[PDB]
Amino acid sequence: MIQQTGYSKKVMEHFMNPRNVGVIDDPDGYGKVGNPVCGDLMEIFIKVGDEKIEDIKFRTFGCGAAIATSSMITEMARGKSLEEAMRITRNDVADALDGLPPQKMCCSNLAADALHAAINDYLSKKQ
Amino acid sequence: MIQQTGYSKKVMEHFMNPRNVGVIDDPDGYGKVGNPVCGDLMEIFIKVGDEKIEDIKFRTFGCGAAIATSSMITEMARGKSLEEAMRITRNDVADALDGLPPQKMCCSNLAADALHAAINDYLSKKQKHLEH
Ligand code: FES
Ligand code: FES
Ligand SMILES: [Fe+2]
Ligand SMILES: [Fe+2]
Ligand SMILES: [Fe+2]
Repeated sequence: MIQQTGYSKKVMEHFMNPRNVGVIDDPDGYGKVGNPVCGDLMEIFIKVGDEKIEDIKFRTFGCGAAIATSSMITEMARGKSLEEAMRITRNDVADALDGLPPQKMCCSNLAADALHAAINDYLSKKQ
Repeated sequence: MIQQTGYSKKVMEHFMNPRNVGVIDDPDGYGKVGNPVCGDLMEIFIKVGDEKIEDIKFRTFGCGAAIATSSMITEMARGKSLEEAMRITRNDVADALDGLPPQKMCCSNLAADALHAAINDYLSKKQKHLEH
């Protein structure tokens, strides 16, 4: 078949063994975003120590692509400064996600969006 | 809230600890169906012994609802006769699925559809004397 899309080994790994699944009780930052197509929700929790992401968790009922991308992005964001974290997007893992069905772009965007939201929440709390 | 939707505890359980995830190499029956809206694929693999489902696996990259329903339905189908298996639908776990966002109906249909497809595959192999 021409124009094959599907699931790569990295993505599969992230699906099967996602990093940073769960919740943080009374978090410094909480972000929740929704996928406009399927309606799945993505939630990200941050603990901020120094001015860095000390801990990060995510939970979602969405699809394999959303979960793997969340695994990736939260791994990336662990230990980064808030400023660095705010600049993380799905592009930072474009290599891993290449070959995914293209409709999973929205799924992939959930993670970074939720991170951003969390950070914003934290900032506003800091007022 | 009006028109409340959400997720049950059973569905949560199935999402977190799904039964029968994976593949069967050289299966007696193979079924693959697709969700027309998101594009996710659902695959079911059966081993048939004594005109029963001896072993069953599923593989999907779809959403929590799809995965939990698959977990349920493959659990149900283990050990059933082909005839019984063909009659299993999402309705057999209607209680677990009640109140899901309505877009998850197609997600929930994937499992039983793929089961059906698998069984049909097996049957047609049998008819063609190509079964093992
Ligand atoms: S299908 Fe809903 S997040 Fe991907
Ligand atoms: S969103 Fe794709 S199977 Fe449910
Ligand atoms: Fe989108
Ligand atoms: Fe549908
Ligand atoms: Fe369907």
